[PDB]
Amino acid sequence: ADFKFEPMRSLIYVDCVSEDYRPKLQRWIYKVAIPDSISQFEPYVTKYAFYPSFPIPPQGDRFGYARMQLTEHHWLVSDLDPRLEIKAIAETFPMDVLVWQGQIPAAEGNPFIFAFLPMWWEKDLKGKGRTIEDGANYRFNMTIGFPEGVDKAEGEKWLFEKVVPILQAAPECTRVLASAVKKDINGCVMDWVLEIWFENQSGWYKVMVDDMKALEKPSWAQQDAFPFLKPYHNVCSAAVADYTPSNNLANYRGYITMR
Amino acid sequence: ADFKFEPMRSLIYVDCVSEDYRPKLQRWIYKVAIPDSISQFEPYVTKYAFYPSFPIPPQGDRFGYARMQLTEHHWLVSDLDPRLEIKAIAETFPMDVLVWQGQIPAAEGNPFIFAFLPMWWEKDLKGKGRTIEDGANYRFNMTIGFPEGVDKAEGEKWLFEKVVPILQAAPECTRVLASAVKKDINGCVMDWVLEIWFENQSGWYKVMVDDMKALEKPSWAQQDAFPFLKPYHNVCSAAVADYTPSNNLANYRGYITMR
Amino acid sequence: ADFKFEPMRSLIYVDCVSEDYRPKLQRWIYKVAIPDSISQFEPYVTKYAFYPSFPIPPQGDRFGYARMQLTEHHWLVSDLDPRLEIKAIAETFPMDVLVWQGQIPAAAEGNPFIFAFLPMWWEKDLKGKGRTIEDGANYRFNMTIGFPEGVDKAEGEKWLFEKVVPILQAAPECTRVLASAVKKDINGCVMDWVLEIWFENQSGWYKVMVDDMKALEKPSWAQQDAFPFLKPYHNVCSAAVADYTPSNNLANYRGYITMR
Amino acid sequence: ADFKFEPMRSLIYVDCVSEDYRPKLQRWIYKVAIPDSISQFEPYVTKYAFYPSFPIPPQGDRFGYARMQLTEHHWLVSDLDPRLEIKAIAETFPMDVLVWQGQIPAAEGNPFIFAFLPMWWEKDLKGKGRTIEDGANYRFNMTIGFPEGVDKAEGEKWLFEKVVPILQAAPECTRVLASAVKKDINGCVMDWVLEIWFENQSGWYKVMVDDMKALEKPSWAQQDAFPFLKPYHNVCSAAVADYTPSNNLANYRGYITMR
Amino acid sequence: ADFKFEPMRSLIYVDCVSEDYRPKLQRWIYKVAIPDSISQFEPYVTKYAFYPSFPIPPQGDRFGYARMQLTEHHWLVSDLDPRLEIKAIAETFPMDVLVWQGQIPAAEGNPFIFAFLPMWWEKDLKGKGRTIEDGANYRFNMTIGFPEGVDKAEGEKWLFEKVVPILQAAPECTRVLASAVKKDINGCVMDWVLEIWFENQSGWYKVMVDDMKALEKPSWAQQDAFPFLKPYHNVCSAAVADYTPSNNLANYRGYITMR
Amino acid sequence: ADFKFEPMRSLIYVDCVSEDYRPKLQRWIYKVAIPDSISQFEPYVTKYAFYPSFPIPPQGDRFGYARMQLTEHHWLVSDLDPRLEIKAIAETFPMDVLVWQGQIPEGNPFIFAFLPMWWEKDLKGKGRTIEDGANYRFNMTIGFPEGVDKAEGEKWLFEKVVPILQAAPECTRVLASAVKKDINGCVMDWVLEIWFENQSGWYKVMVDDMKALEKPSWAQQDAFPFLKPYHNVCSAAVADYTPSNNLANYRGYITMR
Ligand SMILES: O=C1c2c(O)cc(O)cc2O[C@H](c2ccc(O)c(O)c2)[C@H]1O
Ligand SMILES: O=C1c2c(O)cc(O)cc2O[C@H](c2ccc(O)c(O)c2)[C@H]1O
Ligand SMILES: O=C1c2c(O)cc(O)cc2O[C@H](c2ccc(O)c(O)c2)[C@H]1O
Ligand SMILES: O=C1c2c(O)cc(O)cc2O[C@H](c2ccc(O)c(O)c2)[C@H]1O
Ligand SMILES: O=C1c2c(O)cc(O)cc2O[C@H](c2ccc(O)c(O)c2)[C@H]1O
Ligand SMILES: O=C1c2c(O)cc(O)cc2O[C@H](c2ccc(O)c(O)c2)[C@H]1O
Ligand SMILES: O=C1c2c(O)cc(O)cc2O[C@H](c2ccc(O)c(O)c2)[C@H]1O
Ligand SMILES: O=C1c2c(O)cc(O)cc2O[C@H](c2ccc(O)c(O)c2)[C@H]1O
Ligand SMILES: O=C1c2c(O)cc(O)cc2O[C@H](c2ccc(O)c(O)c2)[C@H]1O
Ligand SMILES: O=C1c2c(O)cc(O)cc2O[C@H](c2ccc(O)c(O)c2)[C@H]1O
Ligand SMILES: O=C1c2c(O)cc(O)cc2O[C@H](c2ccc(O)c(O)c2)[C@H]1O
Ligand SMILES: O=C1c2c(O)cc(O)cc2O[C@H](c2ccc(O)c(O)c2)[C@H]1O
Ligand SMILES: [Cl-]
Ligand SMILES: [Cl-]
Ligand SMILES: [Cl-]
Ligand SMILES: [Cl-]
Ligand SMILES: [Cl-]
Ligand SMILES: [Cl-]
Ligand SMILES: [Cl-]
Ligand SMILES: [Cl-]
Ligand SMILES: [Cl-]
Ligand SMILES: [Cl-]
Ligand SMILES: [Cl-]
Ligand SMILES: [Cl-]
Ligand SMILES: [Cl-]
Ligand SMILES: [Cl-]
Ligand SMILES: [Cl-]
Ligand SMILES: [Cl-]
Ligand SMILES: [Cl-]
Ligand SMILES: [Cl-]
Ligand SMILES: [K+]
Repeated sequence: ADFKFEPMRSLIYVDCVSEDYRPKLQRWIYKVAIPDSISQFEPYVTKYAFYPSFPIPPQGDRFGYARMQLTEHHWLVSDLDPRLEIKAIAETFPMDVLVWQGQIPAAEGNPFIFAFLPMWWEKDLKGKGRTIEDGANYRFNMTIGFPEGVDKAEGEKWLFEKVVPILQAAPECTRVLASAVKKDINGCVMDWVLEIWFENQSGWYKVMVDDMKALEKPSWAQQDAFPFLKPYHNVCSAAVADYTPSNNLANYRGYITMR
Repeated sequence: ADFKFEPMRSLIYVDCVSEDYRPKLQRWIYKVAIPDSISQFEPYVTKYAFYPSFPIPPQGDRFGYARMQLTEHHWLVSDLDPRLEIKAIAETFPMDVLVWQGQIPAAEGNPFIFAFLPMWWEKDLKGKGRTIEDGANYRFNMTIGFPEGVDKAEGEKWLFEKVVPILQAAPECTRVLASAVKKDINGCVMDWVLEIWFENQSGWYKVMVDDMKALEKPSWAQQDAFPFLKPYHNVCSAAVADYTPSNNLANYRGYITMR
Repeated sequence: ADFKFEPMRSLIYVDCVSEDYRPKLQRWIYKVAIPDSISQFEPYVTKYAFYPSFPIPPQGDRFGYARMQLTEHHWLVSDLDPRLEIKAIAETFPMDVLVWQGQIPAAAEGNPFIFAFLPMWWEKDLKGKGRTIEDGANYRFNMTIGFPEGVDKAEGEKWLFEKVVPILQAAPECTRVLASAVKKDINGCVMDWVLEIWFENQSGWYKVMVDDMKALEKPSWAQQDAFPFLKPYHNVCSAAVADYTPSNNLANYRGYITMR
Repeated sequence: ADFKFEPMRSLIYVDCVSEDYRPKLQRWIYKVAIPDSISQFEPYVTKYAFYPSFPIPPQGDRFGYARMQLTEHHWLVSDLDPRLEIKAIAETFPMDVLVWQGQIPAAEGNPFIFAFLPMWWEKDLKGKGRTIEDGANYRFNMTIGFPEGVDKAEGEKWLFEKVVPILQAAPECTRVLASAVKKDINGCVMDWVLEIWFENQSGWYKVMVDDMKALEKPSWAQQDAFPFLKPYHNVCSAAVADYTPSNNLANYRGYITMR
Repeated sequence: ADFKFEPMRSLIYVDCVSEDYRPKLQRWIYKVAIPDSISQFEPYVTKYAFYPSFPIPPQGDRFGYARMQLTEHHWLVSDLDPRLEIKAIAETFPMDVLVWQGQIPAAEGNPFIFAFLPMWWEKDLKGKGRTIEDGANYRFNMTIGFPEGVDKAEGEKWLFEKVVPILQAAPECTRVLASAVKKDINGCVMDWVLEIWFENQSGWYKVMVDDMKALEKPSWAQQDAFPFLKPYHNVCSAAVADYTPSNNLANYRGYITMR
Repeated sequence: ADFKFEPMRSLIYVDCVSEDYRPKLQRWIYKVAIPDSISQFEPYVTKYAFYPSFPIPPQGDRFGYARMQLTEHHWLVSDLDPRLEIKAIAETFPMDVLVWQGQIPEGNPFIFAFLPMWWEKDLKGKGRTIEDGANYRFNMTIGFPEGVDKAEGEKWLFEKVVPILQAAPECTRVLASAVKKDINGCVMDWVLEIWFENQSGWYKVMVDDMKALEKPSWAQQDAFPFLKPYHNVCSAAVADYTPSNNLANYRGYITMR
């Protein structure tokens, strides 16, 4: 019988690998994914939302920048409980979506990154007490997973002892938050999620490219420059606004077409 | 102090024993039951909905067909916890409602069937992977309880080894789902709930009447024909659509009268 | 340029000619019709609603009883203005729907699409003025009628109000009587009158609309032996509905969410 | 046939003549009036709202201060068109409500003031360009009607040439707005509606009592002090906030009771 | 990792120490507090609501009468879990609010009373089975905490064996409910919350002042008359209606200004 | 007294002249503009919506491509009636917004076009439903330069430009309405919506197929659309659906966690 109370926030990194796909992918998301999703998890998900990503910044490609959006669930139970595999109605999820997101080509293909977190950030490392009145945030959400055969403790150490200090040093960076990915849920390859706030694109660039040149290149690096990880495979990211109109449990009133 | 996290889906089988009662019963449900209900359980029920039943099919009477609707709650806690018996405001629930539903007459009445289930089906026995795009479903929801002094294991065996195979054999039947009733909650007499999908009434009839003639009549049978159980006492049912507008936690905006 | 302020209530009489069609028709209505409709007229329709019909009563067939629902719009402008024919996105409205509703017979003769325009308020209040909702639940029998070809409209009117209505007023089982004249100038609808006639329940309806109405003289233009003396689904349609619907679509619709 | 496009804002001044009545009156308003109202005018009213009145200030009684609320409609057509007298369902409006509001006593009662206006203010006389960011407003809405046999032109002149200048002189007064009442609609006795903003009660008092002592007492005065008009008969008023949660066409989800 | 399922109803007693503050405080609550709050706890709070308090009755000051409102949350988890201290965006909560509520004097200064309860009343002591149809309720919600060095068991005994019987004796009192405050959550000084229903203000007065004169004055009393406790410090209260339009999770559509 | 029933659809072409401005402009729109707007016109506007623009396509700059969104109102009355100038509460609309949109730095006009609520001309793709697939909806407005006969401009548009659209299978729809110049003296004359399947289709037709066009004598640039970007032409490409249907959807400026 028993089901465990397991309150979590999940993030899905939705890419769009080509502008010609964007209409079609966006359609599927707002016309199909939403109702199909709510139809299943309404009773045990307290918040379902999409945060469309800002235009990819210079060198965003190197950070596995998701060119469509972040998809964000708040669960009361583990969606990976085997018992939850059974659904009266199943979702309509064509191959094409995987093409559009870049999981498949038509190029090598790219994993589907679905990270589970506690509902609250584990580490507040810069900008505690910042209110919304303090101004609009360029919120750079980035997840990372250390390559195979790299001790996780060492990766952690690198992240917090070498990377974060650079963020703290930069006045252009207004906030730093981190949570450890719950690997015990769906075997997601990622280890950490961070959100790193700037004022704008230029701030992001200055810090995440230029300030990060100062970093020692680690021996396990999969690219020459920070983040030293394979785009879309061991790192994904998006820059998003403070607010989304796509708070789907409250806001969705059907797929009403423009006139 | 402590309250157990106990996520469940419940079903109430609401009959209407006479067309002359229908206006009055429907009024009570939508004018009174909804606000009275929400007023009590809003904070610990994630979904409250009514699925009005399709017109009773031929020989539906023999299946304890609920001629008004299904009432459907999703609980986060056991509503039968004794501590939940205390309410500031109590509901308005007159005798007349029980007359209308057939719990009372005006020479014997019919029990109130209130079945608690896990939030997800335990057994998927036909039609896995069916999406909503596959077409409109005549969803025949049926619950059953084996008569007194009938070994539950034998009843189970009969159901899955004799009844279900007939459902699987019939191309007219698109889906079969089952959960065991949680008897430990409110001593509901029912043992199983199934949902059995057809394309329409004629499909339902063909299978649930005609194909079921082939069944051996068991020694505990309370009627000659399948389902071999006492209508409204050891079997209730309803046929409903895939969709209801009465998703009460989202949709209810008062008892607005037509003009 | 100019567009006329033309506030109206319309009614569409949606039949379902067979129980095997009901799932499919209902699907189309709630999954497709709603979004397609709102997508077009949201800015100039103040209220869009469906009132599902109660189970067809005995001899309801003779009154063109719509076995699915009433569809109800409140317009700010005439939807039949020619300029409103142009739509960026068009609706998905397959033949099959017409089969299901009974406009087409599929593969004798089908049944017209009855789409009646009215003023937003009833023109005639003939019984039960001042009745509140506290007075109890209503079996609301909405019925529209059109007098056959070559029947003087004035005479039809006279018959309706001087012969039919008095029977309704005589019956204690009948709690309310309302009528409006159909706006024929809008979409050439064949109907002339819409009435709503309230009872307590089905039995009341039957007693009055069948039994009390036997007393009526059969008029010379009658298209059937018994009241309403008009061709089912062609010169008369009807539905019995509740006081309340959850399908108030402009407020309530949150997508086609499926049961679990 | 034809119906005139007649876009108007109306105000009803709802008093509560005794604290013992307040529960009962408030109940009727939110439990009964709202649904009954929407049930009638949903299709031709674009906004229906209640603005509960702040606690009656010192000497508010002399201004016909409505101790319950303002009721506010936005019409597309004249509700006094005779054709609109016909309604399928009628409202439940007991005598008691009139007692509670003070239309009836137990030694003389008070008229029901229902004033129709254009949807936009006709005169902006102080504080043009004030935004909501400029701070919270004590919004003193007051309507007045000159006694019988008082030339309307003279009344107008008095109002704008003697009264208003005092408002403009007072720094405590942040805003002044006025519209002429549409007398042609429902024969309302009132001639003008003004809204006069302060920072708070004390500001209101300073200006509307103390500064107004300087006013010449006119020969038609029905009381010694400004506003020189018979409370609740030739003057009503309320002080309200910038925002109400009772925006009934959007917000109402039934009469849900506290737990 | 693990987070405890901890379903609770909390109450905050919001005072307004001066009518000149009321506009400003009300503004902050509805313009700022709501969005700031929802922005944080939407996923783990099932109901967030304000119940504005009726006008302070005679001698209400002696009961720590909250002159603005009750603030009411329903939690799924303890908000005092240390891990919940971390928020991406923090709330805007100026000093001024504390002045307005009376926590600071800008007069002696008064604690912020934030009481956690089970979601259901622990004791039903009068009026069980009362429905909303039985009439409108003057709901007097009162919380109390016994002064320092007063045995809690004795306080309890006094409350239930001496105070409550007076409530039961009075036909003017329609309902009595009580829950023990969860002291283990946020060290709230209060021990009990009761709701005590009347028909109106006069009923309240008759019982809570006049009938309560009959009470023996205990040796620990901090004032001469019942409730024998220090206003706003060891007792707070409010009288509220059965219904509020400020059911914020459902109803809030922005801070829309009147016209 | 009397107010004229004047049902109209308006479009505002909201640019964002720099990515560094985008956070700030977007904030103002969703945090401030919405409530300020609804607070004023709720009773006489039936639909208020934002359609965020797709990423600017190649050579979009030449079409006055609005890099933030389209803003879309449906009015029951003329918002330019002088009597509607009076508001209890006024909007917060700082200079900075005009900088961000590009009205202020040469500087670019504020394009606010009023239309009938229904398209006047349906020139390709009549009867297309939403089931026919997702649309790249290229909304473009144009105004002929000063001293250019309007009749000739019209003729050019419908007899030379549109036929190229009709010829292209990549173009699924063509719609046009004449701008109501009598309302707010908007400089634009026409609004068209022109549908494609995607960006590449748009480009193929609106750049490559349009090379075939004779360059008119009044042209303000060498290539189609032959009009001054952001001044005599603005445009946006948008989706069939927006979540920002503000009268229904807005529940406050709730921040991500
Ligand atoms: O929005 C969603 C979404 C999406 O936007 C893009 C995508 O590529 C996959 C998706 O899948 C999400 C999902 C997660 C967990 C579930 O259990 C589920 O049924 C659906 C869905 O909600
Ligand atoms: O959780 C999952 C999921 C889901 O629950 C719901 C849903 O609507 C889509 C989904 O899509 C995920 C997926 C698809 C393709 C892949 O290649 C892959 O690795 C993962 C799957 O894992
Ligand atoms: O709280 C309750 C309730 C309610 O809140 C609202 C309402 O509209 C009906 C109700 O009735 C429920 C009920 C449960 C079991 C029974 O056997 C029964 O007869 C009634 C009761 O639990
Ligand atoms: O809709 C409802 C309902 C109904 O439709 C019909 C009916 O006969 C009883 C009902 O009672 C339901 C209920 C069950 C358990 C509870 O604990 C409760 O509070 C309410 C109520 O929700
Ligand atoms: O716009 C329309 C429309 C729509 O948008 C959506 C929808 O689901 C059905 C519809 O049906 C209407 C209709 C079609 C054909 C007729 O012959 C007729 O009288 C009415 C049509 O006008
Ligand atoms: O619900 C609706 C409906 C329906 O249920 C059944 C049906 O057979 C036709 C319908 O058509 C309605 C409609 C009428 C006029 C229009 O101009 C329009 O756009 C749509 C639609 O709204
Ligand atoms: O339709 C109306 C109405 C209503 O629909 C609902 C309701 O709750 C109250 C109402 O009261 C209004 C009214 C106006 C003037 C009066 O003098 C009076 O007694 C009542 C009336 O216009
Ligand atoms: O809120 C309302 C209201 C009220 O609060 C108090 C009151 O004393 C009368 C009222 O009557 C309003 C109303 C006015 C004109 C109408 O035509 C109508 O139908 C209703 C109603 O809406
Ligand atoms: O409405 C609210 C509120 C209020 O009205 C008045 C007040 O003086 C403080 C407040 O604070 C409440 C709150 C409690 C716990 C939290 O964790 C939180 O984030 C917010 C807030 O919801
Ligand atoms: O969690 C809390 C909280 C919060 O999260 C958000 C918010 O907007 C207000 C809040 O108010 C509470 C508070 C404020 C000041 C105090 O002096 C005090 O004792 C308590 C605090 O408990
Ligand atoms: O009321 C108005 C308004 C508003 O309420 C809210 C808002 O966010 C912007 C606004 O802007 C409108 C406007 C401003 C400047 C212009 O140059 C122009 O053409 C239009 C103004 O009319
Ligand atoms: O959202 C809107 C909007 C906008 O998004 C961007 C912008 O640059 C100006 C704007 O102004 C719109 C508006 C136009 C005319 C009015 O009279 C009014 O009150 C408001 C407003 O609604
Ligand atoms: Cl700001
Ligand atoms: Cl590299
Ligand atoms: Cl009873
Ligand atoms: Cl389909
Ligand atoms: Cl038995
Ligand atoms: Cl057994
Ligand atoms: Cl039998
Ligand atoms: Cl009743
Ligand atoms: Cl016959
Ligand atoms: Cl709405
Ligand atoms: Cl402020
Ligand atoms: Cl007089
Ligand atoms: Cl006097
Ligand atoms: Cl501060
Ligand atoms: Cl009552
Ligand atoms: Cl103490
Ligand atoms: Cl004392
Ligand atoms: Cl909601
Ligand atoms: K480096």
